[PDB]
Amino acid sequence: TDAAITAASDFAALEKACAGRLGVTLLDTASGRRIGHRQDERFPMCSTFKSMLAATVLSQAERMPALLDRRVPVGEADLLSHAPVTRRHAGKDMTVRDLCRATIITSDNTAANLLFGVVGGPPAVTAFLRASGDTVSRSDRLEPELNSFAKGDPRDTTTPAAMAATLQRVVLGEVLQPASRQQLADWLIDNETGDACLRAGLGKRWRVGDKTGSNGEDARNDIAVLWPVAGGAPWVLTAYLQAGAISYEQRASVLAQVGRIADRLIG
Repeated sequence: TDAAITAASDFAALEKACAGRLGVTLLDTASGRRIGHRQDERFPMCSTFKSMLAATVLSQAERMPALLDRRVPVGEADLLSHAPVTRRHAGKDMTVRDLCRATIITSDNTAANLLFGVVGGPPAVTAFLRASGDTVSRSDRLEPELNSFAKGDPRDTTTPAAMAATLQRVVLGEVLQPASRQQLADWLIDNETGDACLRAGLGKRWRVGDKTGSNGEDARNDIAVLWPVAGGAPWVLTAYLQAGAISYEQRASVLAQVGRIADRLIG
């Protein structure tokens, strides 16, 4: 299986190599052209939604000058599996801004739920998405239930194409004010969880910002913005995978191969 993944020269070969269901959009932000693979099919966002939870906070803060500096309590009882930053702060509090950073760069689950409380929950994140021009991605539940996926149940799903368009509008476009979008881009550029995923297949010519996602069933995702270090137009790359027949580690290998194929498609 490892060899098949490595030998896959296109997205369909890669999906076949893992017997999975792969969704990809590679978007050229200069022309708007994109090269997809099941890009209009729904997949669970899992933690990839955290990029947009943080964007919702940033957007709200543009009209609320004290919001990012507000402190929210972290209690030992709210600690979830995978709460690496907030766990050190149990019994005290953290700023909203620091909860945003934690949830993006470590995928901290407790941080995400606290930010949902601050912003107005799944409806608020959905409203931000709709207002930005995304009528497809939708936030419905909190951690950990939002990671659940069933075909025909659109809760907490996106499509590779909708998410790619949204990353462009929000991380590179005018949905947020420049300082807000730059802060969000910086968090994505500082991500710590994606080193075995898209980043592992992308060459040094790219400065990469990304956000991973996964669930305990078969999903593993990674969405990224690629800025050319030498200057020029950025690209957006979304990758969603369901692949229950391979291991969690092999799922990352699939995402890395998505990166390798994409890097070849760009040049």
